[PDB]
Amino acid sequence: GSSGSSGSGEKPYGCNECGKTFSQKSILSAHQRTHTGEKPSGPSSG
Ligand SMILES: [Zn+2]
Repeated sequence: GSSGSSGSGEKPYGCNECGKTFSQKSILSAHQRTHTGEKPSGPSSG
């Protein structure tokens, strides 16, 4: 049947880090670059 969960193919990428989506990685990767080094704003936990 499905033999693979593939939607339309608009935003196959996602920044789990925050929970966003992107059309292509090239764009996401960069968006994740800023994410790096997540400092504890409130609750000190990883
Ligand atoms: Zn993100």
